[PDB]
Amino acid sequence: MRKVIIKENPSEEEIKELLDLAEKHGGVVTIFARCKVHYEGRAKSELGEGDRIIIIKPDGSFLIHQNKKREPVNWQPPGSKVTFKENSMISIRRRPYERLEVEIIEPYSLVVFLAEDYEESEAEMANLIFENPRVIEEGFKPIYREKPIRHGIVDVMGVDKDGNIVVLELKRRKADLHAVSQMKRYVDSLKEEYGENVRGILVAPSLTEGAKKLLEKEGLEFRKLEPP
Amino acid sequence: KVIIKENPSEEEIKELLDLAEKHGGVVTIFARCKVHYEGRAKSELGEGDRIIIIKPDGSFLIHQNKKREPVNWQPPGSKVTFKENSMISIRRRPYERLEVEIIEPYSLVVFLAEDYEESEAEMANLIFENPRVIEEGFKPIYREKPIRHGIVDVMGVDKDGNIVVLELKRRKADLHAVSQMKRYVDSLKEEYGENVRGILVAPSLTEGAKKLLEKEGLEFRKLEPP
Repeated sequence: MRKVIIKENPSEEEIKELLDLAEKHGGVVTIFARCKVHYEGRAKSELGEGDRIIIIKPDGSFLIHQNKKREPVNWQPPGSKVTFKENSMISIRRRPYERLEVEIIEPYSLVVFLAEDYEESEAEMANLIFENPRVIEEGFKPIYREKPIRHGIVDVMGVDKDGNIVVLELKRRKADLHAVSQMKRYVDSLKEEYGENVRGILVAPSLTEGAKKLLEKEGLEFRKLEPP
Repeated sequence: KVIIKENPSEEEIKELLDLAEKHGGVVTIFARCKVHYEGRAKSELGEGDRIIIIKPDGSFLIHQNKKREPVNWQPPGSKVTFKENSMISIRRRPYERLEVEIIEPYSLVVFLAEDYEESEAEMANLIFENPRVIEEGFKPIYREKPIRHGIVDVMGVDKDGNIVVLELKRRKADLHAVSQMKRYVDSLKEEYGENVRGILVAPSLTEGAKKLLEKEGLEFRKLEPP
């Protein structure tokens, strides 16, 4: 048991074990199953047998996806209670009454995913650069912030001494390989637009060895700056 | 219908995505990752455990472990790409880029799922028009009637003033239909006493259905949708 537990086919014995396992440890259940769906809320509907993906989150979020759109086909908010008996039901009797049932026909697989909660400025660095472009370079003119480009968005964009377009990518932590690749994409996009004379300067307090490497390798520059 | 790799390398993921594109399956990745978005504005989410769903029509969804809505999503018709990150770009006239930079892929699942291809209201119409198809002196009163623990197709009152629950199915009535009706009947029995009848209205029913009905004190009535 690490972060993913799978049963490449479960029986009813298994599912109940796995749901409880998930409730116990606060994991996410994802079932792939041929099934049908029955809903009772404001009105009463069903969907016939078909292949669906069903996601049950620790806080009671319940989602039913079939294989086509962005939206789930049916869903239920945090705070809905989960129950099993050959069907998974999520009922919110939280003052409307609502019942969403997945009658499992054929459970292809169930996956428990013991996922950690996700716990939640560069605008101020930009302020510094506009205030005193000299932190970047002598005679650098910053022009745009969050500038839409053909293939992306550039933190600060300006023009240097020689009239070359200068792209700035601002990070506030150690700049990684990803940062450099991100900036590269912006530079290349603009190179396809204004010619070979576009500079990419990565502005951060420091950077990885890999970052420094790919920069040199790529003809791009670094500039040291602390979020004040 | 399900292919799993309980840990994939980059070699694997590319095989699996292509496998999925080829056969038109759904990819579901469980991964520690981070997310970078560029659309109207530019955002990121730090490292965390997320579920990523990639549908054959380009639907792209990123869920973390807490709300109903995905944390980031992309509509049908967005194009998918892999290089240590999965990207979905819609340059479909706004430009939008959603990137999952995979830190640690816990598992990837391909699910080769069939398209889903899509009345009892008319049966109800028949019943209100001529209650006699149910019974002599049956009065149908409500349609899609909200009840304490559910919704009743048709609800009425019989000759003797008993509450009558109708469950209408248009196909062979199964065990599930009977159980469904039972729930409604029981709910109402806890409300109005023991004198509530449950009549399953369908063109026919399983042996199991006929059984559980008899076993349960519930009735059947034969009726064909138009």
